[PDB]
Amino acid sequence: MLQFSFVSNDVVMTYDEQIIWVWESLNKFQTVCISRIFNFQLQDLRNPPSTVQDFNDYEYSFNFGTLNNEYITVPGRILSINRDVLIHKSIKLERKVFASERNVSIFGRLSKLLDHTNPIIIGGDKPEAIPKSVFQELQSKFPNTGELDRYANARVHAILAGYLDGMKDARERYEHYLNRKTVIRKTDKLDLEVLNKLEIEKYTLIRDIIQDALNNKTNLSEDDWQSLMIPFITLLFPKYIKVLEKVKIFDYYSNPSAKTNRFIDIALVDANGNLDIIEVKKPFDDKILRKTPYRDNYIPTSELSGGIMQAEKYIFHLSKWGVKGEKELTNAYKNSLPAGMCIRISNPKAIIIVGRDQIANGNMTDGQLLDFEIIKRKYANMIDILTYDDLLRRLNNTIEALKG
Amino acid sequence: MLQFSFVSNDVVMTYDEQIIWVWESLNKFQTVCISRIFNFQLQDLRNPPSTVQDFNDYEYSFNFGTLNNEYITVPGRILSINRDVLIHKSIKLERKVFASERNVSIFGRLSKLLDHTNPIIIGGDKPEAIPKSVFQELQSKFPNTGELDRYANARVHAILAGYLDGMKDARERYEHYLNRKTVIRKTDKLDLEVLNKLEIEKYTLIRDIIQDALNNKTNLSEDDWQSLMIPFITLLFPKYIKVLEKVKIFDYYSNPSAKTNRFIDIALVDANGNLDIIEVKKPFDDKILRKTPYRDNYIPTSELSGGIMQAEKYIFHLSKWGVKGEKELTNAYKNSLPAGMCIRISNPKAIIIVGRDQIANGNMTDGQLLDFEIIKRKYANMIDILTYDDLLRRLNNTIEALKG
Amino acid sequence: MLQFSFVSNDVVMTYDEQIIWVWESLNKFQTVCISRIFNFQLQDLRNPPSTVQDFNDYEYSFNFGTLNNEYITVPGRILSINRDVLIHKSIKLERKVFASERNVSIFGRLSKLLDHTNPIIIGGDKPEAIPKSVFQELQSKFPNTGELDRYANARVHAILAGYLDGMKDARERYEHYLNRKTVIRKTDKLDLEVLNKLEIEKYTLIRDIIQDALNNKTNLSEDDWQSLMIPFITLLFPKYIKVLEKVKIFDYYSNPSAKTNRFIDIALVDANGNLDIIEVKKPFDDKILRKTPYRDNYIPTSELSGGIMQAEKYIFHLSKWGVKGEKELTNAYKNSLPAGMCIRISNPKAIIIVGRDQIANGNMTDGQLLDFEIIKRKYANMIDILTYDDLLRRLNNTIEALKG
Amino acid sequence: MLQFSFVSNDVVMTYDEQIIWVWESLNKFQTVCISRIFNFQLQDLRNPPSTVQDFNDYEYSFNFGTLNNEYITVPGRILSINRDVLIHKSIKLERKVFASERNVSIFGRLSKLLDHTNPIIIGGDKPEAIPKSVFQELQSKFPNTGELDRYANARVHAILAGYLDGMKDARERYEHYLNRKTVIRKTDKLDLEVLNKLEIEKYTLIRDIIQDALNNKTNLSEDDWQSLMIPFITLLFPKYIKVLEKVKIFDYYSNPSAKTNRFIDIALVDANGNLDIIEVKKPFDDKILRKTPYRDNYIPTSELSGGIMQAEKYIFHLSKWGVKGEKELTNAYKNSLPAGMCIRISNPKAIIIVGRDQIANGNMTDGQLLDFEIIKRKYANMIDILTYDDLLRRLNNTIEALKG
Ligand SMILES: [Mg+2]
Ligand SMILES: [Mg+2]
Repeated sequence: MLQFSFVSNDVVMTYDEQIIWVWESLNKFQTVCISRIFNFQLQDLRNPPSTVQDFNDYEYSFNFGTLNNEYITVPGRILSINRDVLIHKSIKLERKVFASERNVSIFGRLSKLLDHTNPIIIGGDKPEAIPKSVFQELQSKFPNTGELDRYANARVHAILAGYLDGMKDARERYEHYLNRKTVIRKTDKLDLEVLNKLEIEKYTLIRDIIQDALNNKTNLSEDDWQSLMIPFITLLFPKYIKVLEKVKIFDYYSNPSAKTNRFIDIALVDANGNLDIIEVKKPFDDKILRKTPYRDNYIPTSELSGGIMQAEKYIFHLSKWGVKGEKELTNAYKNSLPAGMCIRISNPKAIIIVGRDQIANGNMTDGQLLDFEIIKRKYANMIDILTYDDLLRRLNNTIEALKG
Repeated sequence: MLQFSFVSNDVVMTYDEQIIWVWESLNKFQTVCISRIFNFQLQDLRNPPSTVQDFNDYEYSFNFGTLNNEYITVPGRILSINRDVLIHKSIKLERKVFASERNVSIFGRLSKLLDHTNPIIIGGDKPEAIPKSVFQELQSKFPNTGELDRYANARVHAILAGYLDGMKDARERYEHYLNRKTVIRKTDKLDLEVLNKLEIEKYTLIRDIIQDALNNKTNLSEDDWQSLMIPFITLLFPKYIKVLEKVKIFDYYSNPSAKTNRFIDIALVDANGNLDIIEVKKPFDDKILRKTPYRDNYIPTSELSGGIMQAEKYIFHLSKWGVKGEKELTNAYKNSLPAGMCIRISNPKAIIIVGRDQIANGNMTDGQLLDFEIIKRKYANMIDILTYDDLLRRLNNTIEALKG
Repeated sequence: MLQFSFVSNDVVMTYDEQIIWVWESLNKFQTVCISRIFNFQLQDLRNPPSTVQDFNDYEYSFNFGTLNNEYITVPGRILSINRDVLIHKSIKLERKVFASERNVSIFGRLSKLLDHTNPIIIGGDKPEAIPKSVFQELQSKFPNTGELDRYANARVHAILAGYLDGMKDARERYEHYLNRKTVIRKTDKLDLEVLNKLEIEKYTLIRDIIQDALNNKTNLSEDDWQSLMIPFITLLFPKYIKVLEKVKIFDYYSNPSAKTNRFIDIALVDANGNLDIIEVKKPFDDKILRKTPYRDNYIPTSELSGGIMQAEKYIFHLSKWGVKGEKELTNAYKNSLPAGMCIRISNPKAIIIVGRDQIANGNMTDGQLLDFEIIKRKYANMIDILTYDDLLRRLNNTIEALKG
Repeated sequence: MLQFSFVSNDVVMTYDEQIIWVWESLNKFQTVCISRIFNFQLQDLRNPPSTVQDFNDYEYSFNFGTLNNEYITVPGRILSINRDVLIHKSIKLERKVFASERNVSIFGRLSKLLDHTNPIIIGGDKPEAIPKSVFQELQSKFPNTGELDRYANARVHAILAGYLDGMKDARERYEHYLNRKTVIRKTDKLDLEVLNKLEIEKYTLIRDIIQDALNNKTNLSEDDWQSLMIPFITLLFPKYIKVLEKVKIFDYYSNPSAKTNRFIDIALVDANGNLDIIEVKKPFDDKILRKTPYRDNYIPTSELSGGIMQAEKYIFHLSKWGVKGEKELTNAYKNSLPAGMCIRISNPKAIIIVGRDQIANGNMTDGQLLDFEIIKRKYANMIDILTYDDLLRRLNNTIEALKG
C-alpha cells in the first residue's frame, strides 16, 4: 500500500507484506523500485531499518524532493526521467496521478515525447503548466480496467472470427468505445494548401493547352492530336502510371488459318499492372451524336460507333490472348514497366475521347441531354466516354474543388 | 513441473517446499487451485496422500480428463469453464497450452466470447475444431499481461502525442516536401518535366505519411484513423474531386412501416457529379486472408467480408433511393459541391482499404497469391479492393513510372 | 371512270384513244383486261363496236352481272376466280367495292383465302353474307395512296438511314399509322392452355423430386447429389442446352513452370456455345449465412465463401485459357455438342446452388433477409446464387404463373 | 435510248411522237418534260433545232450536267427537285440511275425525305456521299409500281386473313403438336425421356410459328407483331414467369418541372420478381449491320441502335424510380403476380429481337461475323441481343441437344 503525506518542506510516501526484498535490493543496488514507478536510494529512505528490526515489522518511509513555490517538486531519478516534475497543491498527491493502469509511467511517456528539457508543471500559475482539468481529462482517456479487456476480447476475436461462430461481437464493442475517445485535436491539422495550389496550377495548364488546341489547332492530323494528348493522359488519369504506343496484339478470330497482328495506338498500364485502352480522336462539332433521332430516340453517330467498335475489337482480341498475351506483352514492355511489375489483361476496358459536346453550345435540348448521358454509359467495356468539352468541364470542376 | 500422461485412455496430470498445504486446502474447501489455471475437486485427486506417507517423496496425481475418439477431453470444471474443452491427441498437453505468459487462462477469454455453451474443440477433423496452426498463432498473439502492458504503453503514448503535437511527423514530412518543391520549382513557369518531378514529391509525401500512420498511429480510434486519411483520399483518387463525410441515406427495406436513416462514414464525388463510397478501416487484424484455406482455396477474412457487406448495403440503399436521393443529396451538399454540379446516384461503387496483405513477408504461396488477387476482383460493386501494404506498393509504382 | 347502270334487270358496265385497241384485243382473245381488274368477253358486249363506226364516238356496253331476287350476281370469269360474287342492292356498285388501291382485286384475294367454293356473298340476309358495315371496315383497312407513299418513304429511309442522317424518320411515321389499325381479332390468339398444363406437370415433377431428396435422401454423398441434379439442371435452366462433366481446364497461375489440370465438375453450354459453371453443394440448415453478424452486418459463411471461390477460380482459368481454351474444349466435346456449335468461353459466369435459406422453418429477421438477398447479388461472376428452398419457391412461382 | 457523253467537261444527253412537236412545246411552256423524269428549260437545250435542219436529221441535244472536282453535278431543275444531285464520275450515267421501273424517279423520293437543302451526293469518299454499293441496293429495293402493288396485295391478303381465321396457320401447328404429344405421352406417367420428347415438340411448335410469321404476316402492325410473339416470350425464356404489357413508369429527367409517364411496351417478370424488359421489333430490313463498314468496322444499323436506346431509356427510368417504383409496380400488378411475390426493379436488363442477320445466307464475311458477335455482347444492361434468324438457330440448338 502507498500512502502520500507532506510534512513541512519535504513530502514523504509510506510503503505499507514482505519488505525484506526492498531492504536487500536497496543495499545491493543503492536503488529499489516501488510499484515499478518509484526509484528510491538508501539515502532517500528517511530511516534505514536496523538488520535486527524485522523489515516487515518496520514501516518504510521514502522521501520525495522538497516542495517550494507552492508546487511539489519530484526528482527525475525516482521516475527515471531526465526532467523533474512539479505537482500543484490542489491535486492530492496519489499513485493514480503518477501512473496509469498496467503501471504505465504517465510522466515517463510525457518526458520521452517532450524534446524540451523544461520541468513538467501541472495546474500551476506558471505559464508552462498543464491545465489541471485537461490533465484529469488525459487521465480519464488513458486505458482503464475493462478498456484493456475490450481490446483483449477484440484481439482473440479477430484471430478466430472465421473459425469460431457464436463469438460475441467484441471487436465492434471495442471500436465503438475507442471511437468515443478522440486522441487527435481537430484544430491541429495539416493545411496542405501549397500542394492544392500546385494541383490547381497543373490542372489549369492542362485545361488551357487542350482548350487552345480545340480553338486554334485543326491543321494537325489525328495522329498529331494523339501525340499532343499523350503526355496529358498520365496526369488526367493518375491510376494509369505508364502509356504504351503501337501495342501489338494477336488475332485468332478475323482469320482462322493465320494469326493477324493488331496495333493499339495508345494503351494504359495501371499501377496493379492491369491493361486498359485509350482512343483519342479528332474533335468535331457533332462527332458524338447524330442530327435526326430514329423512331423518337437519338442514336450514336457512325463516327462514335466505329470508335467504340475499334476499342471493343482490341479488348476482345486481348481477352482471347489471355495469359499467353500477358507474358508476351510483359517481355516486350518489361523495361518500360517499373521493376517487379508485369502486364495483366485483367478484363481490359477502354477510355474514349471523341468529338465536343453541344451542351456548351446549348444546341442540345433536355431530351438530347438525357440521350447523351445514356450513350455515355451504354457500353460496359467503355467505362468512361468523354468529349473534349466534357473533359474541360471535368478539369474545371476539379480546379474549383481544389480552389474551395 | 507438471507432467501429463495417459493411463487406460484416461489423462492424468502429475505435480511434484511443502505440499502438505495442498492436502489441507483440498480437505478444507473440497477443491484446490494449482498454477491459477487448474481447479481440482477432492474426488478428482487420483491418490489421497496419507499423513504417514512422506509428502516430500510424494507427487500429487489428478485426473486430467478422458481420451475419447482420439480427442483429449479436459473437464470444463478444471479450467473453471461452463463449456467442455477438447484437445486433439496429436497436440501435446502442456501448461503453455492452457496458460499463456504469467498464468493467463487462454481458455477463459475464449469461453467469455462464446455465448453458446457448445464445447471448445482444438485440432482434428472436427468441424468446430480450431486448426493447430491457428491455435499456435492464438497462443503467440494472445493478449498476455505483457502484451496488455505494451498496448497500454502505446495507447498512453498516443493520447499524449496527439495532445502535445498532433500529427507532428506528418507536418515534418510536409515541410520536407515544401523544401523539395521550392528546389524543383526554381521558376514559376510550369513544364511537363517539372510537373512530373513535383508529382513524385507529392506521391512520396503521401506514401511516407501513410507508412508513419501504420507504424505508430494504429492504436488510434477508427474515427481518428479516417480523419488522418480523409485529405489524402482526394489526392490518392483525383477522379473523385470532393470528399463528403457522414452522408445520410434512407433505408426502407429494414422497416417498411417507417424509413430508417443510415449514415455513410465517407462518400466520394467525382467530377461528373456521380456519387461513389470509400471505406477506410483501421488495420486491427494483421491478415486480410484467412490463415487456413477452407478447401485448398483461400477465403476472405470476416473483416474483409464485413467491410464489403457494409459498403454493399450502402450502395443498395443509394440505388433504392434513386432520383429522390439525388435531389435530397444535391440540396444538402449544394454549397460543398462546385457550382453547376449535382449529386447523381448512377452505378454507385465502393473502394475499400482494409487490413494488411503482408506479401512483403513472403509467407503467401503462389496459390495463396492467386486467391488474394481473385478476391480483390471477385466483388462486383468494389471497383478497387485495397490493403494498406497494397496501397503503398501502388504509390511506389506511380513514383517509379514518373521517374522513368 | 367506269359507270354501272341496270338495263333489263341486269348490271351494265360502260367503258370510255385505246377504244380501237380494246376492240382489236377482243378480236384477238375473248378475255380483255379492263382497268386490270375486269375480264370481259364478246358475248358480254350488250352492243359490240364495229370498225366502220368511229371508236371515239362509240360507247362500250357490257353485261356486268345479272340481278337475281334483288341481289346482284357476278360471274367468276370476269374476276378470274372459280366462285361467283353476290352484291346486296343497298351496297353501291362501283370500281372501289370491286378493287382496292393500285388495282388490287379484293374479291380475287378473298377467293384464294376462302377454302370453301361457296360463292362470295356481300350483304343480304344469307347465313354466310358479309355484313355491309364489316365490308366498309375492310375497305378502310385496305391500303390507301397515303399509306403506300408512307411505306415507300419508310422503305427508302431504312436503306440509307445511317448514310444521309438528314431524313424525316418516315419509318416512325409509317409504323405509328400502321399501329392504329389492328387487323387481328383478339379471339384468334391460341389458348395454348394444354401446353401450359404440361409445363406445370414438368415443373411439379422436378419440384417434388428435389423436395423428396432434401427432406428424405440426406444419405446421398455430394457426388451422388450432383448426379441426381444433372438431368434437372437443363430443365431448371433451359438457356444451357448441354451439361459437361469433369471438364479438364489448363491452369498456368497456380504453377508457372508446369500447367495444372482443373476439373469443372458440372459445366453448362449455352445454345450460342457460351460456357457457364454450375456448383451443386450438399444442402444444410442455413449454410448461406453466419450465426453471429460481424459489426452488425451478417457475412457469408466459410462454406459459402469457399464454394464461390472455387467457381471464381474455374472462371479465371477459362478467361486466361481464352481462344486456345475454346479450341481445346470444342475438339473435346464436338461429338456431344450439336453440329455447327463451338464452345466459346466468352465471359464465363457461374450458377451456385448451396445450402437452404432456413427462412421457411424459422423466420429470419428483416436485416438477415436483406443481407441474404445482398449476398446473392454481390459477386459479379456468380450471376445467380440459389438455395434449395429458393429453387422450390422459384418452381412454385412458375407453376402459379402457368395456372393463371 | 438516252445517251450521256462527256464533252469539254460538260455532260450532255442526246435523244432521238414528233421531235418538232417537242420544239413547239418549248415555245408553248418555256420548258419541256422528257421521259417523265427529266425537265429541261430553254437554256438547257445545248443546240437549237434550226428550221433549215430537218428536225429529224438533227438529234435533240440537251446539256445534262457539269463535270467538275472529279464529280458529275446535275442541276435540281433537271430532276424537278430543290436540291441538286451529284453523281461520282466513276459511275456511268444511265436512265436507270435517275429513274426506277415505270418512270419512278429515285432522286425525287430521297429529296422529299431530306429536310436540309444540302445536295444529294452518290459515290466518292465523302461522308455525306452515299456508297455506290448502297446505291445499287437502293436501285433494286426502290419502291416501283410493281413493288408497291406487291406490298398492297400482301397487305390486303393479310387484312382478309386477320378478318377470317387470323392464326389459322398457328392453329394447324398447335393441332400437330397436340397429336404428337398424345402419341408420345400414352403412359400417363411423366419420365425424363418423355419430358425431353415433349420439350422437343414444344420447341418445334414455337420455332415453326415464328418462322411462318417471318415468311407471312410480316406486314402486320408492330403492335400486332408483339401480340403474336407475346405467348411464346415466356416459353422462349422460362426463367421469366409473367409478361406485363404497357407498364407505366415515372420519368423525371426529361422534364424537371413535372414527371412524364413512359410506357414499357413489354416487360418480363421472373420467378424472383426482378423486372426486366424485352423489345419485339417488327423486322423491316435484312441488315442488322451497315452494308459498308465504317473504316473496316461494321457499325450497328439505325433500327438496332434505336431499339437498344429505347430499352436503355426505360432501364434508366426504372433505376431512378428505385424503391418508389417497386411499390407502385407491385400495387398495380399485385393481382397479376402470384400472391406473396412483389416486383423488385433491382438492376433492369433488356432483351431485343430486331431484324434478320441472314447468317444462313453465308453472305457475311469472317470479319463481318466477328463484328456481329462483338456488337451483341458490347452493350451493358442487355442480357442478350437477338435477331429473328438467331432466335430460330437457338431453338434448333435446343431441339438437337434434347435429341442428343
Ligand atoms: Mg468506415
Ligand atoms: Mg416495342
